[PDB]
Amino acid sequence: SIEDLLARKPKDLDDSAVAAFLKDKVVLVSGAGGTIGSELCKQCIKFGAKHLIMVDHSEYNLYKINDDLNLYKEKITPILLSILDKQSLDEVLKTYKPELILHAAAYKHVPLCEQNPHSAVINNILGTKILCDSAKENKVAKFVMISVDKAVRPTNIMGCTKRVCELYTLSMSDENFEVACVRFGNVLGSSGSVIPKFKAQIANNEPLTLTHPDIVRYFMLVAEAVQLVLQAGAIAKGGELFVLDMGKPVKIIDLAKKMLLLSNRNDLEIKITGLRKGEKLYEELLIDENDAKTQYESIFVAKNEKVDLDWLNKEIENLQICEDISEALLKIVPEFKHN
Amino acid sequence: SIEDLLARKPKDLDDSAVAAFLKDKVVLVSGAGGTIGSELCKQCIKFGAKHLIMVDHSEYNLYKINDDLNLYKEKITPILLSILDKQSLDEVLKTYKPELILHAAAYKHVPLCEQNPHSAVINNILGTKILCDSAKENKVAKFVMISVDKAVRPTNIMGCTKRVCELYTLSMSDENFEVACVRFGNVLGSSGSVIPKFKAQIANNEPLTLTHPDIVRYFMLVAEAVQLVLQAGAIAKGGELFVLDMGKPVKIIDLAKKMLLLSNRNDLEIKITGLRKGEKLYEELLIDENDAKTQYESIFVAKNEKVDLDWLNKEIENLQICEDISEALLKIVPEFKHNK
Ligand SMILES: NC(=O)c1ccc[n+]([C@@H]2O[C@H](COP(=O)([O-])OP(=O)(O)OC[C@H]3O[C@@H](n4cnc5c(N)ncnc54)[C@H](O)[C@@H]3O)[C@@H](O)[C@H]2O)c1
Ligand SMILES: NC(=O)c1ccc[n+]([C@@H]2O[C@H](COP(=O)([O-])OP(=O)(O)OC[C@H]3O[C@@H](n4cnc5c(N)ncnc54)[C@H](O)[C@@H]3O)[C@@H](O)[C@H]2O)c1
Ligand SMILES: O=c1ccn([C@@H]2O[C@H](COP(=O)(O)OP(=O)(O)O)[C@@H](O)[C@H]2O)c(=O)[nH]1
Ligand SMILES: O=c1ccn([C@@H]2O[C@H](COP(=O)(O)OP(=O)(O)O)[C@@H](O)[C@H]2O)c(=O)[nH]1
Ligand code: NA
Ligand code: NA
Ligand code: NA
Ligand code: NA
Ligand code: NA
Ligand code: NA
Ligand code: NA
Ligand code: NA
Repeated sequence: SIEDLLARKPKDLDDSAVAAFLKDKVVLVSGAGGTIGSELCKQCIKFGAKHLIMVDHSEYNLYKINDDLNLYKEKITPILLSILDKQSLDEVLKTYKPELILHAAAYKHVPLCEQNPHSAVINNILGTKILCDSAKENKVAKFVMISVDKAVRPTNIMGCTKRVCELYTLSMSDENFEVACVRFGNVLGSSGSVIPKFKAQIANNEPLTLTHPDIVRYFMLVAEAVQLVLQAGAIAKGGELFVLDMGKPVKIIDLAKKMLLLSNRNDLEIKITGLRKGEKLYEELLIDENDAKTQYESIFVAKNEKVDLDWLNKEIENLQICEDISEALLKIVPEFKHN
Repeated sequence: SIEDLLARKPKDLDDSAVAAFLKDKVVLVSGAGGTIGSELCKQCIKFGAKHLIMVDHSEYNLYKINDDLNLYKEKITPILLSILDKQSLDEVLKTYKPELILHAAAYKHVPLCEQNPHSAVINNILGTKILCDSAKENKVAKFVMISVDKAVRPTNIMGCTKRVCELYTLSMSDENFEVACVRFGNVLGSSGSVIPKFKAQIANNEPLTLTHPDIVRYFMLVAEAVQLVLQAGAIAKGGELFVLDMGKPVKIIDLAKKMLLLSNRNDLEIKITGLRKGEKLYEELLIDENDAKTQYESIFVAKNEKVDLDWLNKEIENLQICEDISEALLKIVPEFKHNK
């Protein structure tokens, strides 16, 4: 498959380290039924968690991960809930008392977040704030947030919201509440992504729609990225911003041409449709020459400074009442260059 | 195919009636990316709506229906929003001023709603209240809610919530804000349903899991159910509880055996796993002998009495904080017999 070709095959996967980290923990995964969340759930079971609390607001996604894990039904609890509902979330944390939260709930589609910037702010930034605050209040030991390469020097609403989430969570970290954020690039074949789009175009005898002939993305298999996130979480002492080594990036045109070749449909045209609002031709390379190494060659630690939460809480209030979200985000993330 | 075999093929589908109802309207569909919602969206485009506002809190679902309708992108607006967010929802209604709301957003899985009764209450009852209240305040002309056979003499939290939603919306109907609810039974191949589960078990060489050898459901194709919902909305004058003729029910064991035969499997067993909490062996037959006929042989009107909205609103406030949801629902819906 195209997925096989573009896998990272990291040499530094470490099952026993992840097992030592997760063994007999109560773990709560937000966005449990999503592309990333579902793989986190599966690896929590694989690596010995005692009790998995699966939180998702999408009933089909929750249904599906719970069904996928039916052999482990006695050790999993499906919680149908938005992380925006602080009272209910608080009751869940009090009831089950997780020691680890893995936070993979967010809105991610760049065009939809450009079209719905208030909902992006609410779901991503406020959702993160509510979940992180409830975690810290309820004495959750460790909190790992999934982040993304689009958070680095962002040019779109989505990526900027994730950068605010990084600032918030990392600035919450202290001696009793250890926070890590892990940035990585595209996961092969995630929900609503380019590979399934191109497969559907081919199955329907449609030209492939390519945004720009030069566009590239970095890719990893979901199982690779997730296990590396868990390795990073295991070694985290709190306050770390981790970045994953994605390998070489992939030109999307080469992806398109390879899928046409694999399907034997080279009679199909590749049609160029144009770069979309806020879209980058090349996402930022994650690992900086001054980032710190870890014991895993695939995981580095990027610099981050805490911000004053009295400031950031005020600005988060502002984002909820302001007439121009793009301008309000720029006040928090001065490197935001909204395309 | 199995869906072909179980299609209702109603004789009284009326394309020109639906077109007359929908042409040049601004229509908002809640749950627009869902099984029912997505078909509503597709039919709104087919039958001539001017502008479709698609509201869904699930980003993938919204993405998918917006993508499916890409040839019509200039007349559709994807709104990534929970209907529980009243302030944002009011802004949408004030901005776009839909004339018709088709309400297909809910949680429907009986087992998950048994496990998460508070979220079933909030998403179904409070969501419906917020959307219905906003619609009436924003002078939406007509509001059509999707309901279900499980709302009749309910035995599970899900079905009981939908019953409360019927009571609320119908009690809000007046001379200026016309409400209809439409009950129907199972849609063939819906999200997370038995046919996809059986298909996946067969494709992965697993025994089929059957809850009980005698269990039956009523089935219709999604396009048939949705067109009849729209025909019902079209003829509604406000306050109607409509029910669809589903035809004969289907034993799930016969469904299982037919799926095995369609794939020439004689290697797979059917394993009986048991009736789940709140589950009925036979959902209620929707058409009562005293229901009123309409001009469509597939659509009838059931009796329903308005309730006092000041009382029902107090009950809804209580449902949000109470410890005893099953008991609280029974106080609102006296015919609720919770199969615990
Ligand atoms: N897919 C990728 O390629 C990729 C790569 C790197 C990082 N990420 C990041 O990981 C995160 C998730 O991505 P994904 O691909 O799994 O997306 P997804 O949409 O498949 O999964 C997210 C899950 O979170 C749930 N959810 C969203 N908002 C919620 C809320 N308020 N409460 C409860 N549940 C909620 C969704 O229903 C869904 O099941 C995003 O921030 C994304 O940017 C994704
Ligand atoms: N599927 C069937 O067989 C069937 C038959 C008859 C009636 N119904 C009823 O129709 C309704 C929808 O069923 P379905 O099969 O389409 O389910 P579904 O889960 O496929 O679709 C529901 C949609 O509503 C969305 N949604 C849910 N809560 C929301 C909220 N708060 N705000 C915005 N969006 C929200 C979901 O994301 C989803 O896309 C349910 O009440 C169900 O009982 C279903
Ligand atoms: O129909 C499509 C969809 C996506 N893309 C490109 O494929 C890459 C991956 O897009 P996807 O939606 O998978 O993920 P994103 O990088 O936006 O998170 C991006 O460079 C897109 O511009 C494309 O060329 N055609
Ligand atoms: O694995 C399954 C799932 C469902 N069912 C039965 O199939 C019918 C339809 O179930 P579905 O989940 O499709 O819809 P529901 O009727 O619960 O809305 C019901 O009688 C279920 O008990 C079954 O026998 N095995
Ligand atoms: Na090891
Ligand atoms: Na999967
Ligand atoms: Na399975
Ligand atoms: Na369980
Ligand atoms: Na401070
Ligand atoms: Na006609
Ligand atoms: Na579909
Ligand atoms: Na559009």
